[PDB]
Amino acid sequence: LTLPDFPLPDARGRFGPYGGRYVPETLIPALEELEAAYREAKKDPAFLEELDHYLRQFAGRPTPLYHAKRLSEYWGGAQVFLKREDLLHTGAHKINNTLGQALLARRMGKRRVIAETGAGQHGVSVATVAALFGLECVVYMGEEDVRRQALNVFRMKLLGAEVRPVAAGSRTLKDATNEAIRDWITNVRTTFYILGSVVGPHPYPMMVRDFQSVIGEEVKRQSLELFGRLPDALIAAVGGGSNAIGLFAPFAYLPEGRPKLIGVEAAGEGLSTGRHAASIGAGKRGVLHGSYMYLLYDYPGVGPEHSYYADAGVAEYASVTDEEALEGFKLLARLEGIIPALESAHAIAYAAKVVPEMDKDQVVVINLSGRGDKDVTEVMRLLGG
Amino acid sequence: LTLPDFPLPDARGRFGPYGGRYVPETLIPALEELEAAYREAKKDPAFLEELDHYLRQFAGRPTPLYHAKRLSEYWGGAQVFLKREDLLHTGAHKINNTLGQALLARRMGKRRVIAETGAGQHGVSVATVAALFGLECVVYMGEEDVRRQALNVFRMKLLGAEVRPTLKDATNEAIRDWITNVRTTFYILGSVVGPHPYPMMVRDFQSVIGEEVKRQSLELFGRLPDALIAAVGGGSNAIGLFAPFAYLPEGRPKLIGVEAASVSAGLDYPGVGPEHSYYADAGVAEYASVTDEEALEGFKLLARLEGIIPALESAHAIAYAAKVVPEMDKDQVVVINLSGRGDKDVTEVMRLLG
Ligand SMILES: [Cl-]
Repeated sequence: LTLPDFPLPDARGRFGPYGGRYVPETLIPALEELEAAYREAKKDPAFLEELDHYLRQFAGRPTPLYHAKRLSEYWGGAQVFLKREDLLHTGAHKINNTLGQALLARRMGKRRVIAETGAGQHGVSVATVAALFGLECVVYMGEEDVRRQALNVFRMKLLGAEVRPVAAGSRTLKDATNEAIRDWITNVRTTFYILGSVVGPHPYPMMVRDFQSVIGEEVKRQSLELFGRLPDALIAAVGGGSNAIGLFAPFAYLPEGRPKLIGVEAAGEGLSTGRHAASIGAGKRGVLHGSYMYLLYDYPGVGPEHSYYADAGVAEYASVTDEEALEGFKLLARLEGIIPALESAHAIAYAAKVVPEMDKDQVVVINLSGRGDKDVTEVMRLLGG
Repeated sequence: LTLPDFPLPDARGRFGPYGGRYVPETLIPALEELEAAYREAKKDPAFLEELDHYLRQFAGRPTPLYHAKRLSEYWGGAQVFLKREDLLHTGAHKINNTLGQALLARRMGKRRVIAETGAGQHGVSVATVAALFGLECVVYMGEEDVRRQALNVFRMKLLGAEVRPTLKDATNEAIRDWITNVRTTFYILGSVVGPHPYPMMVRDFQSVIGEEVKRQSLELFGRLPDALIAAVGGGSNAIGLFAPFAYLPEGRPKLIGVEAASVSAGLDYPGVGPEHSYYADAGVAEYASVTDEEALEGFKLLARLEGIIPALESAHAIAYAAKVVPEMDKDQVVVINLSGRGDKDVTEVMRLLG
């Protein structure tokens, strides 16, 4: 493992005009303590060696770059390869970042890690990692969410995490984030706040990317050892997560002929494209979670680095309808025997619109962020065939 | 990346006095052909190549031999390593076997593959490798199981397979179908208690686990483990880990199989199967059991200390290791097999625990 040193973000956490840390003076000291501790850690071979050991032994890295022969033939276009992040522990790509942040918590001396969770996957990713290192864990979760996520709540309790219900406001992720951040600020000396999103204040965006970058670097290597060259295009779902960021960053900052990068977002309800693309075309920008970025003032935003990618021209952003995503979901399962997370099914849907036109000798990599076993019931709610 | 050529069973499928099964006259010709095809397949490099390719790129092999540090410190005894079979695609170790069998069926020119399942784990495994190889898949499930397993039924359906309705009523309905359409159908069985050559075949495809542990132990310890522990029951988990060690001239690790706390349909059979029975007699493996309450405690112990939620089945072995690892020395090594992940039994364990 080698943590990158990309030309961006800059010292202030800026990717061009995007990024930064537009936060209250109460958060500042905590964030600068973190940034400093992270800058040090990424250089230390002791940290790198340890991180690498856990990614391999615990998370199960590196993940295979799987050739979907049936998919390739079905589309009749370029050869399609799947980066199997679904074969990770917890079942999500999230763990690369959670493992990295928890390890930095231990290295900083913190004995406690907190985070917030909506659906519950993050909460489980954090609870899981805290168990590995033996850290006290508290996950803030809106009450609404706590009732429609009994399973994941039980898992967190099994992992030994304390799930702290949030009744405030509308009892959702939004509220949980406030209770959490406040906790972290008060208990900064002993606690670390684990954020898995690429949309947030510096150095979170840079840190999440760096930890997720192990995805693209593996693709870069696996490709060179497989085709003697890099892919023609990389396709991944985008939406305030981190999945695409890890795949993209190792190629975004490369010279002229890097592979084409395609971020696929969910069609904005009442729109023809996603919020990001829509913001790019309209030129509307704003601040979100102390991060300047494209904002159409699913997620309200996709992040500063993705905003930079758009203007730098290293990545284009497309969208697909809810129906096209379900079509992608059913497709992969039927042809490859792999049930992908709904997020990834979106990437599959878009690849359907561009892979067929490409040459049969070209290579395309699609990122499978996680497994769909979590989304099976939601997809089956619309029970049919 | 070749297949194993173990001394047992013999040409007839017997492990000492074990193996003999009562197979109706109309099934004998299908089992003989299966033997012929299989014996011929393991001789072909191209066959071994595809198996390995898929085992690696699709299933995710090799699985890590993980050092459970917090749990080795807790028991205070020997070092504990967990063979992470829970990282495999689908979450179960049984996929080593289904991938191999669906591959055999394709080589044999079959275009259809059938199977039967209770809770649905086997149905999904089969359906998965059926979609992977473009084979037609039909899973026989009982009316009851089908209602209590809405998820798996849907999964199977998404994988493109057809689910047609107690599992007892589904097994002998499938054997019939197999016989009638044997010319075009292959029957995937994930059990080590059926008639020859299934126990040998399943053992061979599962062997990959044990062989991996053998080389992983050698590279990390320079020697083989002191004891290997695995739950013996639903599936072929313990056999895959055991076989590559059970026939070693010596320097053999102690093999400890762990067991759980009427009517025989189709090709099912009571017991642990021919090979585990032979191991016991020959004395190359010893067996034990734990109470439901003890395994339940293991489930929770591994979740809290290692961040790994095991299958209730693996929790039985965990529980058993709890009774022997602490006595041992901190310089000794113990490998525990984690057959699958417990993200399924977690709903059940959630009930009987308030
Ligand atoms: Cl992203």
